Amino acid sequence: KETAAAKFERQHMDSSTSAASSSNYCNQMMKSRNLTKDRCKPVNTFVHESLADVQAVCSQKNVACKNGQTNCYQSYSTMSITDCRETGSSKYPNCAYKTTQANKHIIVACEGNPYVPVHFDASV
DNA sequence: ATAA
Repeated sequence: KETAAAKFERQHMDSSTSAASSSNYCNQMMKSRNLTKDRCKPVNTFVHESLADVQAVCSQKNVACKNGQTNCYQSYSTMSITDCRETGSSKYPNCAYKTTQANKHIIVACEGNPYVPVHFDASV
């Protein structure tokens, strides 16, 4: 089956670049990662760090997830991230997204052994 | 509207 760990890597990691290239970064990346297969996923964030640097967050600041669950962690440092949100003019199948590149703390939720990010929760 |  697809593991939550691998699903986090496919939807939120993009190590190759240190930042979002074009305003169109999100329209290609969201389609190539398949987040527009059945519905356009309205918000999604891509982290531009090493798998090792993002994984490591699971051993840092324990904080509450946005929904009340105790298993979220935030990076001590700020990380390169591209937030992607679908615009008012987006209409499946041709999902349109707005690309924002920012450097800030990510908050991820973690599970398992190894204790890996499993969900992207917020940045701050 | 970002995890099952």
